[PDB]
Amino acid sequence: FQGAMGSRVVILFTDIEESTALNERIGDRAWVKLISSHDKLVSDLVRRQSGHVVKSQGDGFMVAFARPEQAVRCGIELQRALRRNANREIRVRIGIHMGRSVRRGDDLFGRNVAMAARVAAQAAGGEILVSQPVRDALGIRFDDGREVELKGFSGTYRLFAVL
Amino acid sequence: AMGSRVVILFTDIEESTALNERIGDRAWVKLISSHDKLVSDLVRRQSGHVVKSQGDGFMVAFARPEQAVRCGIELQRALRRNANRKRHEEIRVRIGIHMGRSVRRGDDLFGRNVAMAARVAAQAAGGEILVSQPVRDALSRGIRFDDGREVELKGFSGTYRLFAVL
Ligand SMILES: C[C@H]1O[C@@H](n2cnc3c(N)ncnc32)C[C@@H]1OP(=O)(O)OP(=O)(O)OP(=O)(O)O
Ligand SMILES: C[C@H]1O[C@@H](n2cnc3c(N)ncnc32)C[C@@H]1OP(=O)(O)OP(=O)(O)OP(=O)(O)O
Ligand SMILES: [Cl-]
Ligand SMILES: [Cl-]
Ligand SMILES: [Mn+2]
Ligand SMILES: [Mn+2]
Repeated sequence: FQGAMGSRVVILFTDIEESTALNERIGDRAWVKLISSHDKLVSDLVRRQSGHVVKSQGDGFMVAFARPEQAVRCGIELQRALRRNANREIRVRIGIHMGRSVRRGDDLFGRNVAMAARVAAQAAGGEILVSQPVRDALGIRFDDGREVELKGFSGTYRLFAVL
Repeated sequence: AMGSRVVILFTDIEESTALNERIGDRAWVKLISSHDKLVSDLVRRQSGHVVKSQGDGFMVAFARPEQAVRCGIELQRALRRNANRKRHEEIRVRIGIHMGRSVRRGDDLFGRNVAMAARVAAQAAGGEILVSQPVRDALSRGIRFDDGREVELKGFSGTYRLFAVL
């Protein structure tokens, strides 16, 4: 479609809950070790689901996938790993959305990138939220969804938690 | 706090999502590409280094607080002058500046002072440059500041006095 800027991509954001407080409690040396380990785990899981880490945001990542099932499986695997590690507790919120986005270098721009970020911002620590398009596109179980408004967007959006 | 002393500046466009929605992706990408070019130019003029882009804003490192503050002043000026001439859609940008030790890892920066700089920027109004007390105090010797405001910052136990550039 000529009027369409940008190509379809699934965008996933992760974000550690209360990372600043954690950093203050454990100190910078321990924080650097922690985020280094976390980066490696996330990187490895993304690679397993054929995604690409676009960038780090300090205590989380922006990630691109071709298919929604890849992004959701990556999220499920990360949450499972964070739970496993805590029984030796970093909590992460994950949001997933899909739509056209504009590529510039390795980065992605446009309203669907913003949407993915707000879906993630809506998620509780330990939760994976996905937008309706992702839910509709998808051995994965979802809740019945919840209506929310997102910062910068008009109207309401139904977001679905992975169960 | 660990690592080498550095000044950290964050920029962030106010309500960029609403703007993107209003003008559409074609216009947004043109705007953000032009904004990136402007910021990159001003950063280079003050010997700074852009660490990363965060969509509608940048994380920038400087050796000296005067460089970071001069950069913020030049940016706010350019943005106001550009908006006044309809050079691009009006954008208002928040700017926060903090200094202290942070850990280098690759080309990124980590630690509580990075988080502090991000929170200082988050407190700034669109069109404002807010700096932490160490930055204000470091410039005590043609840059003027207000009398500061005391604020709580998420994730920090303290109360912190933040100063706007006048
Ligand atoms: C205070 C903000 O600092 C961000 N931050 C830390 N290091 C970096 C970095 N190297 N690059 C970019 N950003 C960085 C992450 C942190 O933002 P939040 O995730 O909003 O803070 P926090 O995790 O404390 O609170 P919540 O996520 O629970 O809201
Ligand atoms: C909704 C979130 O999407 C962020 N965003 C958009 N594109 C990118 C990108 N390529 N890389 C990283 N982040 C991106 C910016 C936006 O976050 P905010 O700046 O908090 O949104 P907004 O400008 O609407 O809110 P305020 O700055 O007014 O709080
Ligand atoms: Cl939101
Ligand atoms: Cl003017
Ligand atoms: Mn966080
Ligand atoms: Mn913004």
